[PDB]
Amino acid sequence: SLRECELYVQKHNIQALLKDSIVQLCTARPERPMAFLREYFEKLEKEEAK
Amino acid sequence: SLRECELYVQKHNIQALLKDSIVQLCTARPERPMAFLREYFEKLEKEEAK
Repeated sequence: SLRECELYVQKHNIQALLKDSIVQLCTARPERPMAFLREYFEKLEKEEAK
Repeated sequence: SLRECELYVQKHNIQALLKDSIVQLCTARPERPMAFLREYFEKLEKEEAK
């Protein structure tokens, strides 16, 4: 029952967020992961305009 | 080369963050996923003190 529900959050929903996520945690040096996610997309959101 | 680097961000690093993440996106109704992550852990962080 919980598997079919996860069919939406595959590589099309949280992927755009997890993509850069691991790219930063790959170094395994999260001085603060609890707050990292907060400032992670907070600043990444205002990435200027192409 | 990128696989060994992902050995750290398995179910022990971003899991605590993805755990409640899917629990909310499971409904597939993210009015704003880009900002959701920001307020997702921002408020979840101050979850009172056990």
